[PDB]
Amino acid sequence: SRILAVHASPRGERSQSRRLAEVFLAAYREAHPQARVARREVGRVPLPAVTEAFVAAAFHPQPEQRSLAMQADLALSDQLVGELFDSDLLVISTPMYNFSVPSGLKAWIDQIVRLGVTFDFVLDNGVAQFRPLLRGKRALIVTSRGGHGFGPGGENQAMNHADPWLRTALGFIGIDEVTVVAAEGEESFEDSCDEAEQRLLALARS
Amino acid sequence: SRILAVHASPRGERSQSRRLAEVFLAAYREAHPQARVARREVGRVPLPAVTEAFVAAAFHPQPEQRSLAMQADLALSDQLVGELFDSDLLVISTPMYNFSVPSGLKAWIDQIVRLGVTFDFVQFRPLLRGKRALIVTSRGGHGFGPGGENQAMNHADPWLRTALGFIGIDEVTVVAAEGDEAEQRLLALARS
Ligand SMILES: Cc1cc2nc3c(=O)[nH]c(=O)nc-3n(C[C@H](O)[C@H](O)[C@H](O)COP(=O)(O)O)c2cc1C
Ligand SMILES: Cc1cc2nc3c(=O)[nH]c(=O)nc-3n(C[C@H](O)[C@H](O)[C@H](O)COP(=O)(O)O)c2cc1C
Ligand SMILES: CN(C)c1ccc(/N=N/c2ccccc2C(=O)O)cc1
Ligand SMILES: CN(C)c1ccc(/N=N/c2ccccc2C(=O)O)cc1
Repeated sequence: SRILAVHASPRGERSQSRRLAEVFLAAYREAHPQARVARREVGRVPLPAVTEAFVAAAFHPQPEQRSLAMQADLALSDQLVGELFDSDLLVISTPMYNFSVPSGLKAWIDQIVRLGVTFDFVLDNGVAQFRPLLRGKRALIVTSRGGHGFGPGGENQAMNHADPWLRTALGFIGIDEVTVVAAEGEESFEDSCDEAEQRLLALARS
Repeated sequence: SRILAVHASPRGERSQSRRLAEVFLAAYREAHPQARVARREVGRVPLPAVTEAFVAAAFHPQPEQRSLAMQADLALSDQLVGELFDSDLLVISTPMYNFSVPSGLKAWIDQIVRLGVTFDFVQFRPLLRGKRALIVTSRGGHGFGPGGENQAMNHADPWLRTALGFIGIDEVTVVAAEGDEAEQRLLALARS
């Protein structure tokens, strides 16, 4: 299984979501030395937001008629989508920032949801029926939160617009086998982190 | 009232959410001739994402000791927060991008939720009071609103409610254009 690891925390050595994901990646590497791991940084590195030029190009009615300028507008996106297509397992590490994800990860999503590439649609009696184009891929979301109760059955579950939103977006392009490993209370914390780590080691084994 | 208008669409003239929000602002200006409007562009212009440097400064345990470099990391944030403090009514226009908001608006939120400034902790508590918000959003599809078929997929304006609520803005109205009803709804709102 070829892996694409997308890291979304701006923090490096101190990122818990990054560290936990790397725990999973190393463990996996251990069991599968031939396996390819690609890393895509969207936290410590800026990722362009969708511009009007991007929209005009990505939804151009006749795509092969895009100008060289237009293609250039889509070049990063093409690269980012290519990484996804080349992967069987997508691993996203992300903090919860203000009840969602860091803006860099939102930008990454916005680049890789592409008409005619990762999703499609068809016009049925006026309204669009959409169709995902990604097949045979899985996703693991490793997330870290400062507070508690954002998981299932949690007191604050309805406030969680981070990993549940990621599920929705990923599912839209065809990735609906998604596992979320969460550590809470990074400010019981060493416990939550230790549990996430054991969970990730088990997931890596299999 | 003093109004802060935050525009999140990357599109200019073609932006339906921008257009609708400006219909409201012009109408509101007519019912209140000495109103002041401040516009903050977060769609057509890049907003820096939160960096590790931002985190270290913003959550500094002794903020009065911040170095000049740290204050520089928070300079834009202070400006954005100031615009919010100086406003009575916040108007946010935004598209739904992949079941959330454009990344620029996420970045705006990440700049203006600030420890000791728009929220504090002892239990977190909001520090913004006396403000209202109007969210003008447009979507390509249908059924993302209340009682809607796809309401559970909507992490755009419902998420905005959560984040705004955290800092104290809990009087929020959403006007959505899916698929001239929105326009008329907004004209009526501007009259009150
Ligand atoms: C800008 C910012 C926003 C945050 N928002 C939340 C939040 O909404 N809910 C929460 O539980 N923790 C929040 N936190 C705390 C982080 O979720 C927590 O520190 C997390 O572990 C950061 O991920 P990282 O360790 O990979 O950098 C926030 C932290 C920052 C810097
Ligand atoms: C990158 C991108 C993502 C979009 N995602 C969604 C979506 O998830 N759901 C939806 O109903 N429409 C979606 N749309 C359609 C837009 O929501 C629609 O065109 C909207 O009116 C854009 O706002 P604006 O006119 O102010 O630019 C998307 C459009 C773009 C360009
Ligand atoms: C358990 N409840 C109700 C919570 C707990 C934590 C929370 N946000 N945390 C944060 C929010 C913004 C910035 C930094 C943090 C941070 O470092 O924690 C929101 C709601
Ligand atoms: C009927 N349901 C649930 C829907 C309707 C529309 C929809 N996404 N639209 C989009 C999604 C991503 C990118 C661009 C569009 C766009 O231009 O519309 C998703 C789900």
